[PDB]
Amino acid sequence: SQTVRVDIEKLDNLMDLMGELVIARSRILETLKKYNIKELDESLSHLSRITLDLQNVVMKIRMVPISFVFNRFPRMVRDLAKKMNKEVNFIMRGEDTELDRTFVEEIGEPLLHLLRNAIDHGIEPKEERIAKGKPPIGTLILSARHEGNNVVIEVEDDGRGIDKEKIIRKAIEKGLIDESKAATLSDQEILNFLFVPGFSGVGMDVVKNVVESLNGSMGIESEKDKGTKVTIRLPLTLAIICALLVKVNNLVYAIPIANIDTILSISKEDIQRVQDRDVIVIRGEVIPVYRLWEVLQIEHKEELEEMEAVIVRVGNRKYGIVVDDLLGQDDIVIKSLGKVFSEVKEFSGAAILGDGSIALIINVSGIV
Amino acid sequence: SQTVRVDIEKLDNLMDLMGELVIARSRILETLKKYNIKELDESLSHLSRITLDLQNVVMKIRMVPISFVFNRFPRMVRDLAKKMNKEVNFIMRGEDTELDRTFVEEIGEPLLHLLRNAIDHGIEPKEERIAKGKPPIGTLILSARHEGNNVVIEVEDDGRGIDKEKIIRKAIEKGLIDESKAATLSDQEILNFLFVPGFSTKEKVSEVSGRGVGMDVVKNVVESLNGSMGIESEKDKGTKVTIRLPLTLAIICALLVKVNNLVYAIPIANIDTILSISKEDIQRVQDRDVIVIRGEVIPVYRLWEVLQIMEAVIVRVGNRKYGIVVDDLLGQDDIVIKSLGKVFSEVKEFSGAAILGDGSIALIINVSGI
Ligand SMILES: [Hg+2]
Ligand SMILES: [Hg+2]
Repeated sequence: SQTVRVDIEKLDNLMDLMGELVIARSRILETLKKYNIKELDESLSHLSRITLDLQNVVMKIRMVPISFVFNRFPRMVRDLAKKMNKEVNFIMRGEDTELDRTFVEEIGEPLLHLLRNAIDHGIEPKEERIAKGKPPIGTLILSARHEGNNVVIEVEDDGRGIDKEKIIRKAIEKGLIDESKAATLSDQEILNFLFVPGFSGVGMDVVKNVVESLNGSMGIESEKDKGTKVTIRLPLTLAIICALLVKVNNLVYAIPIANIDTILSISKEDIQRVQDRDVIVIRGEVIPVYRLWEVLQIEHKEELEEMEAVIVRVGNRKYGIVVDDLLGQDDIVIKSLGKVFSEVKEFSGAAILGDGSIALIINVSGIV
Repeated sequence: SQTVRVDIEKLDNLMDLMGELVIARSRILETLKKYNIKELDESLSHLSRITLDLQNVVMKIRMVPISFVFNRFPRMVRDLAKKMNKEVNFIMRGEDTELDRTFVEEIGEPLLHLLRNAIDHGIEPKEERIAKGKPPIGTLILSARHEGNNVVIEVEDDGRGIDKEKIIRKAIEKGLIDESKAATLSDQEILNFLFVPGFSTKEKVSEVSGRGVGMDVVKNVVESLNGSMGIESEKDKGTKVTIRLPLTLAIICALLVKVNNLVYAIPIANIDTILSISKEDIQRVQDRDVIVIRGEVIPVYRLWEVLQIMEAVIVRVGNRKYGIVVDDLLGQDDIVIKSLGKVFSEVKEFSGAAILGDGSIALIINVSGI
């Protein structure tokens, strides 16, 4: 039995292609469910059979059980526990959950930081433990599982929580928070502060950096004196999302339909500048407009008296993206270029359109 | 980001699956065209683009530069030039041309034969060259390139080439032709007498050491890879032998037949008719077994007898029209031919094998080899 040296790029093409295939299949299947010709069904079923089996084989080439990374943790946790004179009940779940070989080497250290973090500022000393009337032995859980097109990983504990007020008063000092906008902030955007470089040595920002370079996402959930639950979501296979194709200076960009609110057709008189940015008011609501070409360091090419503004949506605050044209909707395959786009504020990645072409994905959050 | 070592067992599934996808695409398109469907043209065009792109990257992976086999030739040619007391100007081109890994191991020996052949009986001794007014030093070119889903390897001469009249003369003595009559067939047609086993030397395939390999054997190897061989020569000008090798999958329609519970495939291209028959219809004349169809006495062979342990698959090879007896037919099927090399090379009965939808191996029968 032999093996062959295969370039990592080739395995990436296979991945993209498979994702493309998933979409092609699905579409041809949907555009002809009405016809009820037995000969046709049997051909469709064959296509799907081969398509599904093809995806399987690519997965086998790329997948690996998360055991690889998980296995070394109990001992490390056992030892981190000794140094900090505190006993902990460590529990791992779904160690057999499979993920991309690429992830094993990289997710290892970020996961350790979360476990260590839990053992320091999570689980409290036996003194506090008893004062709050919580069990003497603390609980630390590392979970792994599949959900949709994501390899989900969570680290849970019954520590001291986070105390959101600690973050508010601490954030009011340096930059961002004023004070009256803090009392109007969502509960997740305070736990999100935890990622800003100036807070809380390694931090917590560096962990999210890694998970993002892998095209994954990180989340925090905590309750004062109850515990903390940090979630990491990793792509299982490539991500397929519906997007709005937009044209600017003849180039095509994609805006995730998920973030889109409604599309306007604003004019020049319709714009009014207030200090640093331009804005439009819609039903008494102030929405800051941004010309995509100004954001991408590009040039003007005939200012159309009637412009089109894709009004986007961030958690609680919304904006507007003025573009040249609106090509239409499209199901697209997001490429594994995490390392590449994680450094760019303007884009969140590159996608593969049905066309067969590549379009950058406008990163709405990075344009505020 | 370097590389990753993948099991060939998985990479082989990709080869088989990609075959099925192509076939699965044509199947669906055909059935669509039958019942007349039109709205599915864009999504279908995408599928085909993807299908095509998948095939390429899947092939590309197994590929490697021909420079793997080419690089060892200069020294070998320099050495073969020494033994024959003759200097040669050897030139290689397109060493960077890629082809399937399978071919590297197999194409090596066949190409050495052509090089040696050229250096030996092709380029004349220096005295002769100055007498014919050709540059004293002989030239030999070994080149490769891509010419539309094929790797074209060429070995070219400056030598004496070969005289068509000298071969016709021998083709006369032993069977092949008339004193002149049939000889009026195109120059290319008359060069293939070099691909006949009995030509040039003696026959044992094991007997290479002490006599030679034989031009016919080179053709067989390149064909077992599903390639094609061609020759071109001009008296006292030179010789150019071309070898073509497929860059993609070869899909042919074949008749699946069963013998002793094993499945064999007979290329539909040959079969002219299929009819059910019984033991009593097989009349044994000389040593041969035959059947009578509308009064035509037709030669017949029991497949389990040709190999080693009823339906009559009448085929047509050139002039020959004979039948192949089997236990039962398992209908038609589009199959993908797989590369092996020195495997089915010596076996005349087979021209290779194909993989079936269910994952079972199906030996493809060589009609002309019976
Ligand atoms: Hg869509
Ligand atoms: Hg067929």
